[PDB]
Amino acid sequence: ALSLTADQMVSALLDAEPPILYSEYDPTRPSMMGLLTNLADRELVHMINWAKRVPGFVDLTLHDQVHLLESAWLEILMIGLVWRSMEHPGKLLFAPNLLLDRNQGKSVMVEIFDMLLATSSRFRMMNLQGEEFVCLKSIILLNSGVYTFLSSTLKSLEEKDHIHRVLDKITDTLIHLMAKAGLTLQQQHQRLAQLLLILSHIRHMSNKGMEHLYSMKSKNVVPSYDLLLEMLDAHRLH
Amino acid sequence: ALSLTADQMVSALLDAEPPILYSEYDPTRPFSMMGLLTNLADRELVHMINWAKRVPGFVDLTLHDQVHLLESAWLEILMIGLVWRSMEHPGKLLFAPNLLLDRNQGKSVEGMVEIFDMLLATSSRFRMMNLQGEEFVCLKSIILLNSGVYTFTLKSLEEKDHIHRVLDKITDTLIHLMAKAGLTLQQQHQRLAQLLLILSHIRHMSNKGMEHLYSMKSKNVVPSYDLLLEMLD
Ligand SMILES: C[C@@H]1CCCN1CCOc1ccc([C@@H]2c3ccc(O)cc3CC[C@@H]2c2ccccc2)cc1
Ligand SMILES: C[C@@H]1CCCN1CCOc1ccc([C@@H]2c3ccc(O)cc3CC[C@@H]2c2ccccc2)cc1
Repeated sequence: ALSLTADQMVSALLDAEPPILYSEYDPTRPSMMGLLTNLADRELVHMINWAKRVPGFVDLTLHDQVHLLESAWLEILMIGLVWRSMEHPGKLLFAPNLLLDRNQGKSVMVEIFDMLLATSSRFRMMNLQGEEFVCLKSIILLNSGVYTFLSSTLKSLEEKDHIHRVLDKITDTLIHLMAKAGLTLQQQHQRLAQLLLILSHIRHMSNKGMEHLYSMKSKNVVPSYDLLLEMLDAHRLH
Repeated sequence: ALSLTADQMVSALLDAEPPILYSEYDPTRPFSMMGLLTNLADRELVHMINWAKRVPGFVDLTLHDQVHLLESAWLEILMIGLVWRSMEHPGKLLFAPNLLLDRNQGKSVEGMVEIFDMLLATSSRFRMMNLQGEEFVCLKSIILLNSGVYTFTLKSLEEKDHIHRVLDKITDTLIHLMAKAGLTLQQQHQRLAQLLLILSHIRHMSNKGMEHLYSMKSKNVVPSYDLLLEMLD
């Protein structure tokens, strides 16, 4: 678990990658938020499966797993989107059959389209690599909720220590990747820093986004603890 | 500014540090929490502008871009300051030397104890990491340069490039500090990452806080571009 080598970490993360889903609409017919919501809902099921395959995540309590996903899920959809969109300047590839520019975001939203587009830009600028992307996405999963375990039972302390050890392992892994690519030591820590500072912006976008979903006043429109629990709380019967 | 050594960067940042202000209230009268905190934050902001102008590379930017960066960062910068001076007061927030509050005192306005709890947890994280003063001023400068840089023409391309060069320099500086402290190369990279990942939480806290002040519907409870412009210009 914490015994994995760097290439073992990378391979594990790459293997765990969720699928790219399609928007569900009649391509033979002439709804924006509805399309985006349906897509996100289906992605979330796959995100749970992905999380359970991030090395060290299942070692956590069921409760702490839920807490981490409750905190990170929109950031994770967003970094997924920004990655998919990297090779489509000016557009967001929500799905292979749903490629939108900023003008199409005006039907509701263009404020958060603009933020997403700029992140995609920034990724393009840095020439972000696939192996770097999956590290970052796992870092979001582990880090986003780790400061909000309002708890300090012995168990909670052990949980927080474990999470920071897994995070250290991914740091080592990112550095390894950049060493593997020929970067100098200075280039390595500079790029590590550049990559991690983008995570703050992704946090920001998730907050502006959560702000919309909460403004809708829809009873299901933000995944409840209980929904996330139902989805993570698997049996071993299959 | 891009020609500073790591030690010169650290000296510059340490010298740039704003003063610790006091809360303004009559200490002889019986103990408005929001009013006290707002008055304190208002006065800190003026000193923040002076500090920002002293961060190496900041005044090299256009005045427009200076304003944009402060507009994005100002609440994060107040928050990291608070968390830092609270570090050695477990369970409390040292808003000012004469205003040390625990979470119970945060319950006076609705929606405030949640923000208190987050601030306290960050302070705890700082305590656990044994955060050093030199690291703190690096981090605060990083917030200033980074928070607005993804939400901005050839001039703008040049501005963004400059900002990222200054950020790289502060990264170099943090690593140099950890080197001086004798950490291994592995430990250096791990601690760099741990420090930077806390900045995501501080952003989160700023967003929750901005949400409070916007909810107040007070005419100028969020500092305007033009007020920031006036103080910077
Ligand atoms: C999907 C969630 C899970 C349970 C309830 N359901 C609420 C729907 O929340 C969303 C999440 C993301 C989006 C949009 C989106 C969809 C898929 C994806 O891969 C990325 C994103 C990025 C955010 C985007 C969005 C979010 C808020 C407001 C406008 C657009 C829209 C609605
Ligand atoms: C600060 C700005 C300047 C122009 C308008 N004015 C609005 C008042 O804004 C604030 C900012 C921070 C606070 C609280 C604060 C005070 C001093 C400081 O050094 C640290 C902080 C941390 C945030 C805190 C707060 C913020 C929002 C809601 C509750 C508590 C309160 C009001």
